[PDB]
Amino acid sequence: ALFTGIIPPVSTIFTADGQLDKPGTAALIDDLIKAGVDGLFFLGSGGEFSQLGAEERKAIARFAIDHVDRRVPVLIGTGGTNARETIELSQHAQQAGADGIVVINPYYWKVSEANLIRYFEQVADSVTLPVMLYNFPALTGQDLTPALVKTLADSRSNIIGIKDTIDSVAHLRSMIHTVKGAHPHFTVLCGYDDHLFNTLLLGGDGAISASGNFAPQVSVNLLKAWRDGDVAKAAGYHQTLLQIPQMYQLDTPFVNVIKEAIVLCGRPVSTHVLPPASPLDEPRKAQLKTLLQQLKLC
Amino acid sequence: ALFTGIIPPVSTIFTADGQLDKPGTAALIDDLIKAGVDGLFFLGSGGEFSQLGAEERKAIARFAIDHVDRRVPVLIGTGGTNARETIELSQHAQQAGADGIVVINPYYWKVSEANLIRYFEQVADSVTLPVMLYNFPALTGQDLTPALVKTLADSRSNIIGIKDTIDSVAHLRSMIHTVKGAHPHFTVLCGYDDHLFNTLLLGGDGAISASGNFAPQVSVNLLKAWRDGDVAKAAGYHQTLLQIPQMYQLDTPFVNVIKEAIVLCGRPVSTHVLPPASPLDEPRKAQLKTLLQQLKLC
Amino acid sequence: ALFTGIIPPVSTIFTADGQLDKPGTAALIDDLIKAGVDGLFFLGSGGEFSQLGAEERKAIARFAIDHVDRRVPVLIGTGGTNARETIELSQHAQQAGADGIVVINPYYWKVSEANLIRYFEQVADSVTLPVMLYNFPALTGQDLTPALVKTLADSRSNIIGIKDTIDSVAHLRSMIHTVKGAHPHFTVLCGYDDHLFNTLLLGGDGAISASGNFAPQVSVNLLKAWRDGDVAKAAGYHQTLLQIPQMYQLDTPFVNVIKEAIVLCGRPVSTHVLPPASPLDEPRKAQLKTLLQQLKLC
Amino acid sequence: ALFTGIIPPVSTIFTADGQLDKPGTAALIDDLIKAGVDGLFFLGSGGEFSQLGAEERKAIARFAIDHVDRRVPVLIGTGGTNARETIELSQHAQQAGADGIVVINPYYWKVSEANLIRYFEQVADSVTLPVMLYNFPALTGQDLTPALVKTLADSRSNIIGIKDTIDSVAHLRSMIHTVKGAHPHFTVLCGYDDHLFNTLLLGGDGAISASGNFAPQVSVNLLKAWRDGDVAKAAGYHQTLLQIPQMYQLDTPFVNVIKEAIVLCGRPVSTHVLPPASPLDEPRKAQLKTLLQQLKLC
Repeated sequence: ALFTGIIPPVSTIFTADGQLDKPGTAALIDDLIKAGVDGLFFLGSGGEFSQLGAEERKAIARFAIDHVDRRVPVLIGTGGTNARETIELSQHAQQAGADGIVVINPYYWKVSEANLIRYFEQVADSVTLPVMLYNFPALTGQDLTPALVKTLADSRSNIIGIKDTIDSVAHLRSMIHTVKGAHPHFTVLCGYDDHLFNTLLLGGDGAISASGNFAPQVSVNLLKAWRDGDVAKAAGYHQTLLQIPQMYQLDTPFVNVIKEAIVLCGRPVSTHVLPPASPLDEPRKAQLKTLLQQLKLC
Repeated sequence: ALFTGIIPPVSTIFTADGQLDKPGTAALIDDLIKAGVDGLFFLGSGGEFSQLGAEERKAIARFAIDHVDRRVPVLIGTGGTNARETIELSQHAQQAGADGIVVINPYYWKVSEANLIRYFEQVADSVTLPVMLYNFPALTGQDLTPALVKTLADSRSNIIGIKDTIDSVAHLRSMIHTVKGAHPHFTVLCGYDDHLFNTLLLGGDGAISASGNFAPQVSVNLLKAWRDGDVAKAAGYHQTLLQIPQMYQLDTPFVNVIKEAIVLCGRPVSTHVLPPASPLDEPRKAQLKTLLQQLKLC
Repeated sequence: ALFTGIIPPVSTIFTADGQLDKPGTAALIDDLIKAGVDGLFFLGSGGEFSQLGAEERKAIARFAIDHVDRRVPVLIGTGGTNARETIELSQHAQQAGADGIVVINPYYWKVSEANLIRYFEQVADSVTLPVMLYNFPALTGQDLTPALVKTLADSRSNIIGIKDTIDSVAHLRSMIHTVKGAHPHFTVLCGYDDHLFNTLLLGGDGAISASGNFAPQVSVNLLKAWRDGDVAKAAGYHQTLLQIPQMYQLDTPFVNVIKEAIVLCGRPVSTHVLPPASPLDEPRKAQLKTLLQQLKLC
Repeated sequence: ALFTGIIPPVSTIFTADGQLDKPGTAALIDDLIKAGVDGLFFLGSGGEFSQLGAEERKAIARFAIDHVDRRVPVLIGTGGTNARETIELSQHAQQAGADGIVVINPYYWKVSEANLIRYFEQVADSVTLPVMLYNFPALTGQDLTPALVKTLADSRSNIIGIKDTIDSVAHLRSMIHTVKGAHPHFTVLCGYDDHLFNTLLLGGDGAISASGNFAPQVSVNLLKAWRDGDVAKAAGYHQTLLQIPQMYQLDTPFVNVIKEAIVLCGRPVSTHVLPPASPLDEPRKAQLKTLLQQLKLC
């Protein structure tokens, strides 16, 4: 089973003119590795993959992979709407030394099933890396159903997991039963902080979630506690993760909220975000603060 | 805080010709009281309130109240689309000795907000009983938003709780913060089994959920365990409740599934259901069995 | 082909104390028959069927049928959530002398396909009257798909039409091709005023729509014009019907709006409506007026 | 009033190796200009804008503008998910000699209203060209509401119109009343073929729709007929446009369908499409054929 445990969708730190902030992004990466995370996921939703051009994503992936220097497994998110671009980026990910790619379904056209299976097969056939599907229906307008994920895992041996980004116990549970029942080492990670504990208890594999950026100790210690069999301690950490997603309500996109939380939790990085995200206002920054304080995270 | 803890939406046992089965529905009630539940909810969704005429619901409520004989608090579900009928049934609930009513938003027309607030105020003003709101958007097509529930609790002192029926941690959490933050003794119960533990850990009040019919020990012991501070034991029970809602996938309406589960778990009652529900087929009955067995419930 | 042409969903006139207003409802009926409509539909959505108890609907149907006295075909809307009640009401419609029933899909539980087909078959088998399906997905949360309507017409020879209530050319066109291609004399009526002309031009059969209450001349003359081959004149009337549905935005439910429009267009009836509908306020009454005036309808 | 009448979203012809087909795309353009259209819209949805990288869209826009050589007004679709890319592409559109841009709302993140207004203002401020909004909620997951389109037209003098892509008379009518009532020369075009006639009769301005590629005579003649006051002739053409959108059901994306229809209607171009669209199969190609034949278009 590949890419299990706590794997944060790392934020891409930018300068004020919108270029990659190498020192900042590097410090972030080093904090998270130091925190004990089980991998790193660059150019996810929170990574602002969809506000970036192709060449920029290449640059960011290459840098990110380099700085990690194989200390933990790296995942590059290579998806989008342009299928050829997905292949290009996916192969580049491979050449640049990534351990795997994370591919979302195309999100402008909601593609026929035949075409969706065709698309995921083509991108899977373009690399020899393990490939993680990415479901996020709230944003895509098209759900990767458990049945269809099972069709994809049945078709290609390199389709070996999924980040399931949905506030739904039923989708997580059904994903686990349908897909892991057919493919026991196929990996199921939830996309939201408040579903980690549940995902574990359902027979799933972990979380890729935003709180990994500014508070990875909480998810890392939950996982460690669960693995040591100490469920009580694990549910205690869970109690914090249940509360954390209130902050994501402060803006849309909440990519700015995450960065501001990194700062407030002790890592001073530029919080610049790419449009059409925008700087979080001081009132809401302050409201974010009281929240992090309330939960004993700063 | 009224109507906290484990309060099952009790199944209405029917004869083959569709009349109330007094011996069966009585035995069911007695099992649940014996199991240690904290109240009983008749004529909920699972109670088949919406396949029943007015006079039948009256008869069922009266019988149900009488059999309970004040051993636990009783809630009568009195809602529907016909507002006058809701008042009638709500007052009758009162005369018949109910401890409270449970009122869903009208579910054919999606009511303007002005009318929805007006409707709930008029029903609340028709009784001196405590009143529970009932959110179930999947079926109603209109969500009782935390903000709006807070407007209702602000308006009427007898609107003192909610059964929130949705597979969503965000709605439960937002419901607790918005409404309980403004009204600390306002009751928040979840409508699904897999959300009980989470509901508790979020500062909510319990569950009204189907598994209370055929497996109330699980929810009752979870609650007891959590109240005694033993979180580990409580999460263990939670592990079973995470799995239970698979069975509700076997039919729609799954009212039949619940009854069949009552039987399989040791209480031999007629499983007749009112159309347009229908008898569960033997294959799926058998699939329900293996599931209950897998989970150590029969 | 049964129930073609202009068939209004007639408003049920109530007194200020909420009783059937026999003089008013009778005058309304007589105006419409005099306007040249092709039938009458009582206890539709606009008829307030879902705010009424069973016995009241019987009383209203019986009265309505009796007053019409076979001058035009009468349709009784007998649907709801309670299947047994649907049969009861449907048979009563028959005994009372109705020419057909109009049956919507159950709208609380969104019923499995197997159960939905089973339900419509059972109701169709309970009478010898022609049966009109009623699709209104915005309110039901479950669409009667063309394919499924074709399965129902294929199963029962007395399922002979549909009122399709949806703002969509695609659903209307798809309904016509799938169902009428298989069953040429199967009737397709649209539920909205602005789709009548289109429904005709697509090879459909007419309209059941609210404007038939207060402005049936417009739809009746459109139909007449189209039947005489004078498309220009028919599109002229269409121009008015395109504008009319603005008024339905004034309240929800807009059953009040329709009644107020009946008055303003020259028929002085009580505009009382059953909760949770409410009296339209004077401002909006006035806005309704300017609208009817600007369109040359009062 | 800018960009009124029939303005096709032109297909981008690609070679078999996926490069811009200059001869084919040029012949297409010349057929449409010859057909009497009122403008041309490159890199729309049908233009495959979202399967293309930035540099390719520039190349296509430049070529398209140059070939048109000011014979009709040209619109370049410059939108997407990357805001900076939208500005870049928008300015380039300007330098390259475009008469206007067409900008859709960002369609991955569904952006807060504040950020959406901010985004459209920023892209509008990056050019001096007239700017056409593009609503397509089925694909975007976020509707450009009439109210909001009115807030945008109120804010920026160069936001002067909209292509409204939705199967809904209400949205079109509400768009016209809200926005044109405030801004009489603000242009409202519908995105679907079957809504053109209605859009005209509602006081709107025309259509940008796929049938303009392979059958522009129909829309052009409808417009001409309506403008000459001959409504009958105009509704006749409308009858064909009502039927045409059946073909778009043959695939998703239906970009392939449109190209195949161009061929079948007499213009032999490469029908290659960019993934994740794929070649239409022969059966469906043949079904497309019978359809075009049925309607007297080949």
